[PDB]
Amino acid sequence: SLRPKLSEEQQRIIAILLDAHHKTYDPTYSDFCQFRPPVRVNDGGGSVTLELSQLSMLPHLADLVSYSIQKVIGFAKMIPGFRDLTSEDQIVLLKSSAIEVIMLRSNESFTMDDMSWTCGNQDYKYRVSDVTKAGHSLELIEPLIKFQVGLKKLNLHEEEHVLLMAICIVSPDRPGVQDAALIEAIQDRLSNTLQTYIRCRHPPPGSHLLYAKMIQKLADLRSLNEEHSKQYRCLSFQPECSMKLTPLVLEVFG
Ligand SMILES: C=C1/C(=C\C=C2/CCC[C@]3(C)[C@@H]([C@H](C)c4ccc(C(C)(C)O)o4)CC[C@@H]23)C[C@@H](O)C[C@@H]1O
Repeated sequence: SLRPKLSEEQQRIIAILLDAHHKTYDPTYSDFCQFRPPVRVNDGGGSVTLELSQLSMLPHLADLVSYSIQKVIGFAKMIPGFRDLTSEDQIVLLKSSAIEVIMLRSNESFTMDDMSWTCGNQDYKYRVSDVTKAGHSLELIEPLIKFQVGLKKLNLHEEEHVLLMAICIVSPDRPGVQDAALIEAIQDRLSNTLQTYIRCRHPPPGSHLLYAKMIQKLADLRSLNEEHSKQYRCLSFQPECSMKLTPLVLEVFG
């Protein structure tokens, strides 16, 4: 069972992606006080009527997601080969993957301590009850939490985490892509880097079938993407919803 060494180029790709992530993911969440403030209405009963009437957490979470899409755009532009694509394909890939990369990158704030995304004091701790206060339902939230725990338990090296985000973005099977072959060539270069990295740098037993497990998470993300889109559609029917979102969020999901 051969373990070819990482090529000079593969090492450079990993370094570039690590740098890109470090430049676009602030692990202190220090910008979050700039978003519209979180508001949490009394909704212990999980009333859909109340949740939609108030959408109390939506301005804050929409601002968080919008900010994150901006960061993902920056990250993607640093992926080796991404700028070889036409502008048209670049935008198709970004719009189609945005929610998935947000779900992946959020794993860094997710904690199994209490099953929350913890981004600071209580104000910026996001629980399932906060997501329902933004107008989403359990059909999305429950599998989202299951996804976060499963990803956590893979214990990815940061190298593997950034590669997975890059592979997710540069996917040739997204609707509307023009040069699928070029996209696939870029993705293959990243996939080969990841497979090679795992085999020579990830110790047992966590390395066992790890590449296959990571590829399965990409398939899981497709499912969550589809469910999020259905739910965003519903959310959009609420009068005055657009003011609680942002122009970038409206474009990406509308
Ligand atoms: C973003 C990041 C973070 C959390 C992501 C969360 C927690 C709150 C609920 C969110 C935002 C989920 C929620 C279902 C969601 C995603 C997009 C939307 C809207 C409200 C736009 O429909 O709602 C998806 C990702 C979830 C915090 C930090 O890790 C940065 C990361 O980019």
